[PDB]
Parts: sequence; structure tokens; C-alpha cells
Amino acid sequence: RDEQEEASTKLMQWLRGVGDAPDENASVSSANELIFCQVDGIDYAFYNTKEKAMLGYMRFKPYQKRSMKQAKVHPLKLLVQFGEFNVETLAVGEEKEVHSVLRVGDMIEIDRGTRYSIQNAIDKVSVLMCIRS
Amino acid sequence: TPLRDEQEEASTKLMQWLRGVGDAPPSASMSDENASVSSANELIFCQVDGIDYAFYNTKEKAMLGYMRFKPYQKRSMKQAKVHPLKLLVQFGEFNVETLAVGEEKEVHSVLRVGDMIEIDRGTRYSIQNAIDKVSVLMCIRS
Repeated sequence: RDEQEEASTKLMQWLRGVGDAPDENASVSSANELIFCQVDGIDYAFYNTKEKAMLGYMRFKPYQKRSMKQAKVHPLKLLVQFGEFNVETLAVGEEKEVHSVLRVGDMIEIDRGTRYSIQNAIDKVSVLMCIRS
Repeated sequence: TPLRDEQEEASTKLMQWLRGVGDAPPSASMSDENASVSSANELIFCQVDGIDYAFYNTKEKAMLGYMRFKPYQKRSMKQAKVHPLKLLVQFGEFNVETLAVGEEKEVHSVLRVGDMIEIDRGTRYSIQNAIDKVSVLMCIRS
């Protein structure tokens, strides 16, 4: 690997929990700034943004479930950073859930009011990017 | 280079496709029949002013995507006239110049992979690939 492939591998291994972590501009949030904390069993790390917690990562242990939540004050996008996820959604007005399988690079848009739950689909650590608008 | 598992192979295929060095597209899924899903398999790059862009076919259509930069390529100055954005480096290295409303000084920032910069509404910003390889950034607008 060259230097940039090396850097991308180090970043991914940090997000996966298997590596060590990798200017005074307030607008910049460096990957070195991402500190994971566990909430309800799931590991979260968010960039420093003007409005807190608008862009971050969720790290899931093998086959780990995140119980149903509801998108509220911002529309939500979930984008697979590594691994594979099952996502179950129930939009307002509908009675039948939708099931989605997402591999790396795939995303799903969760509208306001939609109820959604997430499960790591594989027997390895998976990582989801969470984008609030 | 440790022998990749299946998920590492998928991640590498995706990144090679974003870099334009790989002709195999990211893998598809039957979930791409779902209205709310935008799969990486659906992405297609279009060139504007020499820069390759590909956006997820989300409902608002121009809010989450990728910019692919040729070696040392520059994207000329733009004003974030309507939507603020976040630039998040997916591969490579970028130099970003910003001039924010109410300020006099242009500010220079260097971003490596996983680094992000927030571009406020009204800020004038330019981007140059800092290295002699294709670099890729994710563009997130709000």
C-alpha cells in the first residue's frame, strides 16, 4: 500500500475498534478528534460541528441490535461505512414495515416521524455513518 | 497487505470504484427496490468543469454525493449560496480555501482522510487535490 491507502486503512481500523487513532480552524474537525462513547451498548463518535451531533459514526458489535427509535427534529440519513446492516422502518400512515439490507456505501433516508431499528447483519464489527440535516 | 475478508473486499471495491481505478461497480442488493434506499451500485459519475461528481439519488437529489479529483486538480471558487455543506475526505488529501461572510482573511486548511470541514451559508470556498493521485471527498449539504 502507498501512504494514502495506509492512512485510509488506519482510519477504518480505528472506526472498527481494532486500531489506534490517527490547525485551529473551528470549521475543521479532524479524524483525530473522534472519541467513541458507549450509549445503550452502542459505540458513538461525532465530529465537532456547530450544532452538536449532526455527523458521526455508530459502531456495532457482531449481530448487535439497536432498538426502535423515531426521527424527530432533523431528517436522518444512514450510510454504511463498513460491513452490512438490516434496517426496519415504519413510516407515518403506513401499517407494513419495510426491510432494507445495506452493504458498504449504501444509504437509507429516514423521514421525520419514521420509526426505525437497526441490526448488524454480520458476525463482525460494522460501522454506520449517521447524517442529520 | 493482509489478505482481505469479504467485507474488506467489498470496501476496497467501493473505494476503487470511487477513485475511478476500478471498473467493477459496488455490489447491488434487492433492497434497491425500496423507495428510501440509495445504493452505491446506482451511483454514476458525470464530469462538470473537469471534476467528476456522483450524487445519491435521494428524494432531494443533490444533498449527499462524491467529488472525484484528478491529480492536483482544482475546483474553482464557489459561494455556498443556498445550502451549507460539509466536506469529508474519503481518500487522499485536499487543500481548502475559505472566506466567510463578515471576514476579511482567506483561511487555508489541509484535510486528510476522515477529516471534515463545515462550510457555512455564504462562504466562498475553493478545493485543490493536494497529491499526485486521484482524491475523493464526500459532499454533504444541509
